[PDB]
Amino acid sequence: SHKLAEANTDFAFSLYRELAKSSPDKNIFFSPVSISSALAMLSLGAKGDTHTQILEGLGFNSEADIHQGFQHLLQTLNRPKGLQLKTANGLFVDKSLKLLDSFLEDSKKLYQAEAFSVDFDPEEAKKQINDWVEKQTNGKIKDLLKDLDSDTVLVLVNAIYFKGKWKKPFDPENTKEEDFHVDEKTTVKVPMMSQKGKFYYYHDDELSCKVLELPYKGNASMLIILPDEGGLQHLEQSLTPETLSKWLKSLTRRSVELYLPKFKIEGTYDLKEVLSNLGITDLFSPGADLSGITEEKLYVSKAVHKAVLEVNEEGTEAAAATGVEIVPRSPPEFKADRPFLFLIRENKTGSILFMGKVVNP
Repeated sequence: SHKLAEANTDFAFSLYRELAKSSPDKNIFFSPVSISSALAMLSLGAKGDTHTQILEGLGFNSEADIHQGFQHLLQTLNRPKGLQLKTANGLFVDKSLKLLDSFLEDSKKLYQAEAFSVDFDPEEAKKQINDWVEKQTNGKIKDLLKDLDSDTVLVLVNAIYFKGKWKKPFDPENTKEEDFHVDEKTTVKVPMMSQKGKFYYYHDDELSCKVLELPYKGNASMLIILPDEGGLQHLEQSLTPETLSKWLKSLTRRSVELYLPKFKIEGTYDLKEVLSNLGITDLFSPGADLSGITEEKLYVSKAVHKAVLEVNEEGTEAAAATGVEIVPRSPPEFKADRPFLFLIRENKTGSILFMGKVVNP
């Protein structure tokens, strides 16, 4: 479990850096465990360099056998206490495509994959897929698939949903609107929540940032990391599993006056591009070896990740979906200002469920 967590966290931060690079002055929000799960499931059916690249890109040794670890992780994530947390894997299969029985069986057993034959009418298939994603995300990820092409014969989706109440909720009567001057012409009124209390906290002098843990009731926490002004690049380039471990071991209980915006953010990413920079290339080319999925020629021509979050006085609600063979869109994100980073972590496994950068202050 610990080794899997290390790999998945290395992936979270490596992916975060690629996202930050490709979307420079922008809010970032994503579920690294969602993406890891989808790719690990896909890897059941990959061979050769296609397979090696996926494993290494995910943070594993090329000869690692990861699937029982993922099975255990996903089973554990799906058994929360005191909060809502669920993740699901779906396979949507055109009736003209024969999947290997081994892939169906392995994905069902190890990834709890739900497999469906979709309709030949692409509008009906789009509704089937989107309705499944809405079901897995309590309606928070809507219209994931916008395009659907009749030649697409396999869609693979991982979804995740989280809703937690703060252990120490904010009193809404202490929330106060502050004028946030986004640019020289634009002012945004931000509701700023506040509370005084004793929280696990650390000032990281080396990375020039403040680290605060906000626990949920039940088995998760949010870790908030506020870089000093001008310290963001150095912080981002220093994010590693070891840094996270350092932070967690270094937190001590301190009296603090906490100001946190009430906010909502979304991220939508073209994953094909991002994953290529982590070395996952063959998967996205006609030469891909996905012969463990089907005998038919298959490769991944498009992939999306979509994630949404709401933080308020009561707690946090977040959801995400990773769609293999779904076209990404590029909606507006973050005009731009000083930011903070955050992680939503599950307690038992240490899994990074979600990570963000909010050009909030």
